[PDB]
Amino acid sequence: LPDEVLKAAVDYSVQYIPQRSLPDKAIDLVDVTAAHLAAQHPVTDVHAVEREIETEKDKQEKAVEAEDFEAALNYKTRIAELERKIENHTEDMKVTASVNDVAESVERMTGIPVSQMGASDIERLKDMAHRLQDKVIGQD
Amino acid sequence: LPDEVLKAAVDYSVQYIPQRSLPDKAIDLVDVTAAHLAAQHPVTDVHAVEREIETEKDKQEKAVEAEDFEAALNYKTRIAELERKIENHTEDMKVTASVNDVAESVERMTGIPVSQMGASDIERLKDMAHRLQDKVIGQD
Repeated sequence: LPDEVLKAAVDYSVQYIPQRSLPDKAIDLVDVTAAHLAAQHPVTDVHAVEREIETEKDKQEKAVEAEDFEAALNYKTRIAELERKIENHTEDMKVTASVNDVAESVERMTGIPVSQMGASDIERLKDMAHRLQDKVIGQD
Repeated sequence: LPDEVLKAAVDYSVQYIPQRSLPDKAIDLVDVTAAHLAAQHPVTDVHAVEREIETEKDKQEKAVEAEDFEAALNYKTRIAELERKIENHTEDMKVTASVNDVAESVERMTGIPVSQMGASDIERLKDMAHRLQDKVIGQD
């Protein structure tokens, strides 16, 4: 969550939050951002290796009771590799929103068509009046 | 306890046992024979290796808890040799009386000077009379 995301979490959102709860709205945007970014990796089969380890460890415990330590060492050898495989899955699951994607979160869960924005402290002040009359039927 | 010892346990001993308990006297002679033959090997330090095994096994149990199975295998390797050393001590402790030594047991725990014997069913019948007069003072 770099600085431009933290700033965008309030500087972009303050325009569309009439609530007293704004100071904690930045949490909701990064929370829902991670929730939507988490749609990329909900299906990593980390447990496919863990279930293999629990099997190989269960054999290891039996190789030990039989005092078969060539077999027991071979299993500790494989599991160590298997454990390193699981821990390395984290590196394939970096969660990185663009600040534009964080700004788009403001529309996704609000339904307010504002993806065109913006640095819009002044832009809305002057253009929303013109934006209105484009849809008005009557006096200007 | 070969056949000549079993025969000697009664055939030699019947001459000097006025007891009703003769049929089980052969047990006493082979029992005391082993007791006297056991004076050759009362000091084998079989436990000197067993105490080494209990140490190496105690390390082995710790090598296993640490999952150090190069060390654990090395200890199972040494103990196996150490266990074979103990079991092979039995072969250096064969217990073999001569039938003459079994016959000498009849004197050792009785105190009756008869090592010169013998096949003496008839020898005593004829010679004990002559053996007497050699120690007599008087008429023949």
